[PDB]
Formats: sequence, C-alpha cells, structure tokens
Amino acid sequence: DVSFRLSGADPSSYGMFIKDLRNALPHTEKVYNIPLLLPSVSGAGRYLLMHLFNYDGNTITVAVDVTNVYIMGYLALTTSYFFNEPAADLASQYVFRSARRKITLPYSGNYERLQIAAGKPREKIPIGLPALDTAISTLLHYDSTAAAGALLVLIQTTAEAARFKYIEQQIQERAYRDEVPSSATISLENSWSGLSKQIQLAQGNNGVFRTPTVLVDSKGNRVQITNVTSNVVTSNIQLLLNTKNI
Ligand SMILES: Nc1ccn([C@@H]2O[C@H](CO)[C@@H](O)[C@H]2O)c(=O)n1
Ligand SMILES: *[C@@H]1O[C@H](CO)[C@@H](O)[C@H](O)[C@H]1NC(C)=O
Repeated sequence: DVSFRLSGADPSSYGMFIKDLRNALPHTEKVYNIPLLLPSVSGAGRYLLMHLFNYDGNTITVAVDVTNVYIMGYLALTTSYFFNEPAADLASQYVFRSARRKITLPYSGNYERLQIAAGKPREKIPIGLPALDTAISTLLHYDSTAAAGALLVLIQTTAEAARFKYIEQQIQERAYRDEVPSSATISLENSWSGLSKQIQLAQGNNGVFRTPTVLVDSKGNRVQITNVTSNVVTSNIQLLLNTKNI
C-alpha cells in the first residue's frame, strides 16, 4: 500500500508520495530507462491500495490497477464505490470485499464520461493539493455529480502525476493554491497511451517513433515528438503502458 496525508503536506511530502506510488507499480524491464508496466497481473495483486487522508484526518482507500494506473474504485468508511465498467467490476471481486455495501457509480472512469457527469471539462476544474483535500472530503459521502469532479481531481493529482514528472511538478506548484491544469498537462494526459506505444515501437526502429506524437509545450505552443531524444522521453514520462494493453 501507499499513503498520503494532506495535513502538513508540502511539495516535499507530495513528491515522496508520488515516488512511493511509482515504486509500488511492478515491472520486469525498462524501455529507454523507463519502467514498462506489465501486460497482466493475476488476482488481488493487480490492485494497489492508496490511503488518502484529508486535512481533518478522514480517509478513503483508492484501488489502482497496476498495469495501467487506472483508478477502479474506492472505499469510504463502510461503503465501496466502483466505476461502471468491466475492469472495475472485476476489481470489485478482489478489493473492499468487507464493505457493508457496494455502489456502482453512474459513469465509467474515462475522462470524457467524467466530464459529462461533472458538467465541465477538466480545463475548467482547478487542481492542486487543496483541491485534492476537497476531493477526498467529497468522496466520503455519496454524491455522484460532485464525485465526478472529485474523481477528475483525484486521477490527475495521483495517476497522472505518477506518469509524468511535469504533472507532479505542476501539482507541487499548486501545494497551497489551486489552478486549472496547463494546456501541456492536458496534452500529456491525453497522449500517455500514444507516447507509451511509440517509445516501445522505437525499440526496433533506432529510437525513432513509427508515428509522431503532437504535444502542447510549457509555453502553450504545439510541438511534435519524433524520437526518444526528446525531453518528454528522457525526462518527463515515468511509466509506460504496455503495448499489449493498447
Ligand atoms: N477506470 C478508469 C478509466 C480511466 N481513467 C483515466 O481516464 C483516462 C481515459 O480518459 C485514462 O488515461 C486514465 O488516466 C481512470 O483513472 N480510471
Ligand atoms: C529527434 O527529436 C529531437 C527533439 O525533438 C529533434 O531535435 C530531432 O530532429 C529528432 N531526430 C530525428 C532524427 O528525427
């Protein structure tokens, strides 16, 4: 398991949590020095438990699929909550079984569906450590519309930060003041599968992408990523989605 406490949190403690999260994901090899997530894990070992504590010390446990860093569901007191999707239903066979009741959320976990449920795109939803405190608090008691927004915050401040050093740093800058994600942040989130694929394909193609990946940079300008020498590959991305799962 991994844990993060918002009470007393600062950029350093958040950084330690994201390091722990990354290190909790298993891999047998690295591709261009980046951990390659496994094609498959069997049984309960497929799921990592994240214990998150709001400023008041109340807690939820979030279940994360270790092959893709997808959030499956979470436990709040004696109630479990899972996304309305087959992968999450499968997860419910293994985690939070001791919960008194299980609620299936009225949406799947993908960004497009969560934004519809929340009533806004995540371009307009502030993120940061304060927002994460709010998200945890919202998830403690069921409210599906509120939870969609909370989950958009949760996914970005945990999973996406684990995937990209740039996103981790963006949240560290928002340790005491929320701000909507940069255009680059959104770009990286949307390109993780594509980037993971091209980096794996680059092995066997002299480090060259079979298909270029278009990203927005820290400046708001649209760059094109063609090979493993790019900063996105050498410094930014921290985990690769296995091509088996793409
Ligand atoms: N069950 C799920 C499904 C998806 N996701 C996140 O949303 C993105 C897909 O739009 C994915 O890239 C992933 O980050 C999630 O957190 N949990
Ligand atoms: C590889 O990517 C770098 C950085 O984006 C770029 O400068 C260079 O032109 C690319 N090299 C090749 C051979 O495409």
